[PDB]
Amino acid sequence: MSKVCIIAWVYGRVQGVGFRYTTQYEAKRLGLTGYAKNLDDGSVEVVACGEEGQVEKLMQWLKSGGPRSARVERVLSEPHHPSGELTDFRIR
Repeated sequence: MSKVCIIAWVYGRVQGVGFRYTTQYEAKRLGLTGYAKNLDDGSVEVVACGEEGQVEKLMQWLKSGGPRSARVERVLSEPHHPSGELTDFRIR
């Protein structure tokens, strides 16, 4: 037991601006997995495995709101324990 995946739901105007741009590059530095999907209510769901600390390095940008065009209204986080080990990071 080491791997600690987490699910982060981002509210406000996050979908459409292509928020999931640098997510790939950054993810490559950490070597984590997961995916960045979008809800049907205007929100964006981001998931990531590995050590919380390592994951948090790229999440700095999520909680920074890189694209000023976005309107990060709110964001909620929960524990994620998916079955098996994920291959690679991807998108919707």
